[PDB]
Amino acid sequence: YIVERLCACCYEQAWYAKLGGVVSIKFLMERLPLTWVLQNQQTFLKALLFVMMDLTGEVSNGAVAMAKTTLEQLLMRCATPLKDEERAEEIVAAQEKSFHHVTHDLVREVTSPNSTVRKQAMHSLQVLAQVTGKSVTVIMEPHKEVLQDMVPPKKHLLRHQPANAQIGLMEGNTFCTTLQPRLFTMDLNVVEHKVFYTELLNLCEAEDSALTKLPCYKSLPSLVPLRIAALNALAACNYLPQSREKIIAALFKALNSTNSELQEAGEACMRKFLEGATIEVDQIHTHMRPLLMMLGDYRSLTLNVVNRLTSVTRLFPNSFNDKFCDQMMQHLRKWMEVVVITHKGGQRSDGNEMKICSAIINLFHLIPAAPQTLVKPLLEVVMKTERAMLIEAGSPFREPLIKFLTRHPSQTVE
Repeated sequence: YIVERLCACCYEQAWYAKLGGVVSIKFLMERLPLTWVLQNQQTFLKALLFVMMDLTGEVSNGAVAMAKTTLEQLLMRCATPLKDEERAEEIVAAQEKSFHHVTHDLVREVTSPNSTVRKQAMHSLQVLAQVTGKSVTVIMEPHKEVLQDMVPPKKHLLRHQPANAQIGLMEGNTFCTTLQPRLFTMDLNVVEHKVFYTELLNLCEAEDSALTKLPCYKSLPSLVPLRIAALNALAACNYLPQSREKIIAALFKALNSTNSELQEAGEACMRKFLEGATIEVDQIHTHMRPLLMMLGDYRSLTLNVVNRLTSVTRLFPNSFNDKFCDQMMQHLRKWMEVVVITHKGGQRSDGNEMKICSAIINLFHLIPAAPQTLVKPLLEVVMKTERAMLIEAGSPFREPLIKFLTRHPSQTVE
């Protein structure tokens, strides 16, 4: 009755009721013995995860972090292997049964449409596989019966599912297909996987003007998380030779865009994609061609294009050459002259004041093709700008310049 009434507080509406319920659960699992907390771990987990499922979308006072910490403690407690001095026929059986049930419910809630509970379940599975000294797959291999119809959409026309459910399915597919050994192999041969891959490609490659026509996406405020999830799911399929060019094309299209958050998501997915696949300089040039071929005019530069340059350089150091370094130095000199002119004019702040020059300078320390000779012209232009603006302490060019100078200490100090 104690556990019933106390964990029942987790189902009340108010947030303080949930907080008291989780506090009582923590007290019960910390003070009382192991043999008893195991058989109640099912109800404890259910209640303390329903707390999260219900508190999403409303103000709360640290209840989410407290619930996450309590979940971590309960999982590392009940999952801890029993030492030989305490192993017995009843405690071992109770632990095994509680572990089975908890893992079953966790794999069930993994594909839930809520993001917070899904991330919490993923972290719990990871830490549980870490503690038990086993892989996540072998632990989920018996439990994948629940996800036989979840990871494969069964050609359910995901376009009919809501945006949050779609994002949840994408994240579940990414998690289940990115373990040490993959639980489900997206062979891209059955009609189900084929339809799923085609939907992923059309979602991550189409345009917003046509993508917003769907009713499921008509009410979305940003539509960026959906594209991010689509890119993440598409990168997890780096085991299909005959169907790899489209993945690279989509990842590069996402790596060259006029948005910052999506550019970062695309570069992250590419870095994750390169862990299993490889890309030769041929297709690198083929895909970055529209990114280049426009730098001829220094005015064409901007924060987005320099960020894309930085990303493609960080992902492929051997892609750029010394000629590109000289062109970048010329563009930097031009932009520094423009900045000096604008500062002498003293009209008003703009969006091309310092960030562009800082990014262009940082580009050098990431390109290994940058020669030692580039230190002197860069220092000269930096000194010219500093003494034209008379900004010494607040100069934002110090950090990237020092980052580059550290690459050639011999020439620098000389």
